[PDB]
Amino acid sequence: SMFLPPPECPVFEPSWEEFADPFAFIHKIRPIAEQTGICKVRPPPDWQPPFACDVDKLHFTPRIQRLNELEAQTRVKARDYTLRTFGEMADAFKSDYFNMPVHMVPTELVEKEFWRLVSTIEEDVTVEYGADIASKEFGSGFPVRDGIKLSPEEEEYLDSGWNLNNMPVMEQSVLAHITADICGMKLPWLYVGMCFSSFCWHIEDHWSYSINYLHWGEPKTWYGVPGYAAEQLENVMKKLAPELFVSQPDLLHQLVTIMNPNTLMTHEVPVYRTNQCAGEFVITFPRAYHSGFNQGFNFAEAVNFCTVDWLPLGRQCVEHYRLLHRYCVFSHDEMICKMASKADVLDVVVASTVQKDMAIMIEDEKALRETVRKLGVIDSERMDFELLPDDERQCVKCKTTCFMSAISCSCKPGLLVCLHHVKELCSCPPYKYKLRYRYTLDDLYPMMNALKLRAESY
Ligand SMILES: O=c1[nH]cnc2c(-n3cc(CCN4CCC(c5cccc(Cl)c5)CC4)cn3)nccc12
Ligand SMILES: O=c1[nH]cnc2c(-n3cc(CCN4CCC(c5cccc(Cl)c5)CC4)cn3)nccc12
Ligand SMILES: [Mn+2]
Ligand SMILES: [Mn+2]
Ligand SMILES: [Mn+2]
Ligand SMILES: [Zn+2]
Ligand SMILES: [Zn+2]
Repeated sequence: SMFLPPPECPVFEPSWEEFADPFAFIHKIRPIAEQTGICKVRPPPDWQPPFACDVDKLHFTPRIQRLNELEAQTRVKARDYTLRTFGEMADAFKSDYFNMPVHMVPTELVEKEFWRLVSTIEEDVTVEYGADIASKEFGSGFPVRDGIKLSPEEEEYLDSGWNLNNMPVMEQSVLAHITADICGMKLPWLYVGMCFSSFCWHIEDHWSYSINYLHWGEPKTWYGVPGYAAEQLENVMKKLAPELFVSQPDLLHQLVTIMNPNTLMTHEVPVYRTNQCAGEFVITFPRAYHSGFNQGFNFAEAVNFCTVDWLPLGRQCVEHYRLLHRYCVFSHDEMICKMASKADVLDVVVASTVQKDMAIMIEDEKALRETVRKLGVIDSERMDFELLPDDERQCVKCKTTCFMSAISCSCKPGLLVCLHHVKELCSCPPYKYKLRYRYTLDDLYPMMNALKLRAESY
């Protein structure tokens, strides 16, 4: 067995003034951190949120994990455990595996042992992970307002930007304005780990950022790849594991896997590592691949978020989903138009950035409408796309969530195609088709002008 650890990722130690605004600090570290994919943030010494819970009243059913490299795994995904009974099982496993007290096992050893065990055929080691536990039922690790009584120690951490319940609903997040209950992007998720439990190589939905906090326990080991090397990583994984790249029926059937970072390093892909300890944050940047495993019994909380910097990458992602025939979590254009309709109450920096993305959207929509008119589609009718459930407004060909416009025919009731796939609906001549649209070009230009007036306000 031979493992050459990847170089360390950047570690930041902000002052109270720097820490005060999470969004201003993330923008400042961005030129360094986006070159490594992941980064670590150590909060000021005196920032210590209170973690308190009853281990007997907290229940969950965990996922069973087979530890095999390049073996296909489902992204979404056995008995019931309390936080106490899971902890007893987790501690007994680690101490019996090494024949040592749980806290005396070196981190370098657990790391090299993890990579040996995933590559050995004759080893059939299985573990359990309390993964993707919803904060709605289980409750957040951070303080939340309840009508229970909270203590002054919990009061100071209720309104903090670093309390992961607040981060998505702040005015600097663009996901905050989305009316639809997406669930898996504005709400925090909880992770109860044990030795060797792991997360496979992946990127976030819509190429969003992520922020992870380790509340307590043994460290979490991470591997990260910068956003610029994403397609380079994917090509390496297509040659060595082609079975993972096949077309899937929906979002629930996403195929992911465990792969040694030294294999990526050999193929000239940049990889960085970190050991995240209790009380530390890890931030993942847009389109940054990441994977990892737990050193022992621990408790973590995580959430996705989108800044103004992300907006052009978000549009590029939806275009990439269309080429791959992959489902969207939400409509990017619907989010843009929702913010434009609330221009008078938006943050000035936000209004300025939304205005620039909207200008691109309008020019692309104008070109697409001219092309479908030249194909012989003459009839048209306005349609309120936001009222339809998502599974009722997807392109038959590319599976994109339609908002701005779509094509329908009376011969196929309920079916739709996006303006890129007009020839994929039916065998009828295009004069039988109808163009369904949310807004005319005349409705769109004053919406963008409202954003300009708000952005020019000083
Ligand atoms: O398309 C590209 N876009 C951007 N960069 C490209 C690139 N290079 C990137 C670098 C930076 C390497 N450097 C290594 C150390 C690291 C660091 C670690 C830990 C702490 C700190 Cl403070 C910093 C910070 C990134 C050098 N070249 N090579 C090829 C292609 C691209
Ligand atoms: O320590 C880690 N442990 C585990 N995972 C990590 C991870 N990521 C995990 C995800 C997936 C998040 N998932 C999205 C879908 C959502 C859902 C909604 C509605 C129905 C269902 Cl069934 C599921 C449930 C949460 C993305 N990253 N990134 C980093 C670290 C870790
Ligand atoms: Mn094995
Ligand atoms: Mn992730
Ligand atoms: Mn468009
Ligand atoms: Zn389409
Ligand atoms: Zn038809």
